[PDB]
Amino acid sequence: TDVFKLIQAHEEKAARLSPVEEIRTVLNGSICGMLSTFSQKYEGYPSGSMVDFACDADGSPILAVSSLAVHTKDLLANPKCSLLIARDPEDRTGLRITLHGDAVLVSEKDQAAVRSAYLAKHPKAFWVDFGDFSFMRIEPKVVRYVSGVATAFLGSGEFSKEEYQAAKVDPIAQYAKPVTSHMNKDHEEDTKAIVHNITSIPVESALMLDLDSLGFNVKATLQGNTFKLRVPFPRRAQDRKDVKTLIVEMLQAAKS
Amino acid sequence: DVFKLIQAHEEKAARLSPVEEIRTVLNGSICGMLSTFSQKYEGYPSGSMVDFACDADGSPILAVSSLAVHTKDLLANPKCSLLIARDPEDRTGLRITLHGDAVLVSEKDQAAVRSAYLAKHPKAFWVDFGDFSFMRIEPKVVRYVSGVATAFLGSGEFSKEEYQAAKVDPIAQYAKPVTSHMNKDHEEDTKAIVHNITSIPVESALMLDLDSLGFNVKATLQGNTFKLRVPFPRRAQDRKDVKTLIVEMLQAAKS
Ligand code: HEM
Ligand code: HEM
Repeated sequence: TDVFKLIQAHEEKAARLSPVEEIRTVLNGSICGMLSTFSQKYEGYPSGSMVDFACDADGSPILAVSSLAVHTKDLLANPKCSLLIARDPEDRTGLRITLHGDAVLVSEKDQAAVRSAYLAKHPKAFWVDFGDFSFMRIEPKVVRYVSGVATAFLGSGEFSKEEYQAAKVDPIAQYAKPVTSHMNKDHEEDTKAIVHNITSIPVESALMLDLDSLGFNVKATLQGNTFKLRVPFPRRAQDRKDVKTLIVEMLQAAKS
Repeated sequence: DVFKLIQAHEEKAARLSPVEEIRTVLNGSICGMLSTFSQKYEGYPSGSMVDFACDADGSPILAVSSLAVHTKDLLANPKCSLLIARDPEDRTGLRITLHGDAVLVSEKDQAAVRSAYLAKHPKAFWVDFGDFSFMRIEPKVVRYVSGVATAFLGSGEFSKEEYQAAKVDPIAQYAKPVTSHMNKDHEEDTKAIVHNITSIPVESALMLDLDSLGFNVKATLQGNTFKLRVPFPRRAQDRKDVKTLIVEMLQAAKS
């Protein structure tokens, strides 16, 4: 009722990555998504499949495709495709990114950089060396996003190839998994106090979602309402240990 | 060798026919990935997440907002596909792709279609907003693939007529409550049944889904995870009969 307007005022103000930096960063941390192609076998229809991928240094998704797969034959007959990424694949209100582009076979000089980028995200994918597997790269044309579907907070927009490639991946997001886990399972009481302090909302619960150099996001519950809150750090975190120090300081501040 | 012992059991175990399995999984699914032709970016396909509900013929019903990108895609070109993953995070699971043509629902059909959708999305009050409409994807062809990166690889396709003629398994609707109550309160009962019927000593056995002929489990031995089909000694007739059959299979397991 009145808190849903208090949330809006906090969300509009809290420090966060710029839109293009957020999309570049979420894409770089994702490893799987839904590929849309033109169906080669069912002429006139599009087609979807689940694929693993890894962004190369430029942010271009790298795919390891079997010559036996339906989507591979699709891509060889028509390279124009799209890749749909969901930050939380079952969060109906999450960020959703669609990257449209053109699948191209990776050149021989690029095989080594591409193999390492892919294995960095899929360390047990020994099959990438099999003869029937090749690496393909989706060269972006446009990257579109939508977030907060079925909520008051809806954001959307698109970035050109040049805008997306020029953005830097946030160097702190890579530490997201260990920090959020250790905090959600052992210090969930600290998270709510910090959230309580900085948004003035008494939160029944608060689970850390993701993390970047400017702060972290949480899923919070009050009454029969669940919603997301941005928790900015008092200053930009410079490395992993710095993330830990900043949370301690923010906890200390709430005990005052 | 286990990976040959399990395979022999999987090849024999009673299970739904392929078309009945796909018809049943699709009818139990409520969300998926919609591929359309992009209206704004000519020549490219486009993807988005949608909620849906199958109507009685198995046709996915969508409630789409006129504000949404995929709606504008569908209004310019109704050809689309809907990708469903039975276990959305299992990379080796069954994956179903239904290709077809999205069509506006008639005024005579609004009420039946609205109820089929709300049966799967009971709190979706927004379907009554003015900018929302029901669309139905009329299937052309339904394709499936299962077991990517496993020994068990299955694939095939079904025409519209073949898919529509198949019946949804009437026992699968009870899968969620039955599997839950068994997984957290009687996982030891499940392990005895699986061991008895496959002779595999399993560290664990987790029920995944259920149908009138039996249920599937995720099982572990050593550092290996795999799926095993556990058929009933006979077809189950209703929910209580599912309970009745599981007791008997456990009783048999003591011996
Ligand atoms: C309680 C409030 C709201 C609810 C329950 C709600 C519900 C939904 C749902 C279910 C969809 C999915 C439509 C589809 O898949 O076709 C949607 C999409 C959308 N909504 Fe809302 N909505 C709410 C508030 C808002 C507000 C406040 C705005 C704008 C100020 C908005 C703008 C949009 C847009 C642009 C989309 C389309 C996104 C796309 O292209 O896929 N909504 N909403
Ligand atoms: C006789 C043995 C096998 C057969 C007949 C087979 C069959 C297939 C088929 C038909 C596909 C196409 C997927 C699609 O159409 O979307 C595929 C893809 C794939 N297979 Fe196999 N498979 C076998 C063994 C294996 C094994 C043992 C592994 C891993 C240990 C494996 C890993 C994969 C992967 C990762 C993909 C996905 C590649 C892509 O998405 O392009 N395969 N396989």
